[PDB]
Amino acid sequence: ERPTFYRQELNKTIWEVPERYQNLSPVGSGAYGSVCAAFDTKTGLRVAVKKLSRPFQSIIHAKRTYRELRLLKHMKHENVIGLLDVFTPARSLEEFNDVYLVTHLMGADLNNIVKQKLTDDHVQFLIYQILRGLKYIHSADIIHRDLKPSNLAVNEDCELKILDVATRWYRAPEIMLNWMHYNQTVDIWSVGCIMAELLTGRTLFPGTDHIDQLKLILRLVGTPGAELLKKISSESARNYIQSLTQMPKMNFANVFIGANPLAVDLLEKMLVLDSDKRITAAQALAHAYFAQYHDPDDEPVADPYDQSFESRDLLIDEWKSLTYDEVISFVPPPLD
Ligand SMILES: Nc1ccc2c(NCCc3ccccc3)nc(-c3ccccc3)nc2c1
Ligand SMILES: Nc1ccc2c(NCCc3ccccc3)nc(-c3ccccc3)nc2c1
Repeated sequence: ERPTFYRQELNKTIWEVPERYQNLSPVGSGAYGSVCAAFDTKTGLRVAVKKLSRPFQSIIHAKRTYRELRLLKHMKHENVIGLLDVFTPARSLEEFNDVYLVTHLMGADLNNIVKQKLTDDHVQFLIYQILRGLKYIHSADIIHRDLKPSNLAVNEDCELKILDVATRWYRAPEIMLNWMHYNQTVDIWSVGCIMAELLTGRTLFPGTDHIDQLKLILRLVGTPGAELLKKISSESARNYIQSLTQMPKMNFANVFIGANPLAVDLLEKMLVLDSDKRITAAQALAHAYFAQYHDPDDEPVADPYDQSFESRDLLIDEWKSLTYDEVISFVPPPLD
């Protein structure tokens, strides 16, 4: 049962979509693709339809498209963005050019509430959901790597989704230092930064560049111990650190003053410089700060995610075809 498509131009771009999606309203664009709000006549839900910009321009782009399609197809959890549909107007591989992704429409992102400073209880729920999302994603051996308020969608219900304001502000220091072997807890660092911003109303580490980013972080967290330097493989990294003016750790209680002690303690456990000691998503969920939300029965892990393709050097048409297969094999999620 192949659907019937109709065309239309919105802001310099042709959209060919299945009749099922109606009233396409442009709501944004970037170099990755553009998005319209739509009414899905099949489910009666408001959706976002994304049209990938230039999906198969180069090997880099084609391998990006396939990766985006693969991640979205895998995500099946209430606190992570998922895929209601994916389609193409093409009737065969040979004419396959365009990729459209469909997803629930979301009310606003986390800035559209940040810019205002939330009550403690809202902070609990918001950060709860992010961690609950993170546990899932991390369980699948996937790292977000770019968590920040603009990548978090929030309803008027305060229901939060992790989606696919400078990035650098929320980057774990070991990414700033260019470490190749960072773990999942780079996301926990970002959660820490986002959490601190919801409590105080202010960006914790609003650095002008990477050097400055490091200066501000170290001002709160202190210069590394014996034990941390003991574990840096990189000679220049190691000497930069020693090079710098030894900052002592701040007492977080003296920084986020007025904030909930249980909040200050989770921040302590999230914003540790040494990512080996940093609290994990699973562990953070069981922290008492989320006493009123935590439920180990209702914090599911994910199916394993096959990442073997990342190591594959293939041709554009090959990525193109693999993508084509992922388009075809999509099974829509079971309805409301
Ligand atoms: N970091 C972001 C920021 C904004 C985005 C955006 N914006 C449209 C409004 C919307 C916001 C939140 C949820 C749905 C819609 N749409 C999409 C998207 C759409 C369809 C398929 C895959 C991805 N991703 C976004 C990722
Ligand atoms: N077990 C670990 C644990 C943490 C690590 C870490 N994280 C802190 C980075 C940092 C510390 C102090 C000030 C700014 C940033 N960085 C590095 C590292 C960095 C660069 C090149 C090679 C390796 N290795 C780590 C090995």
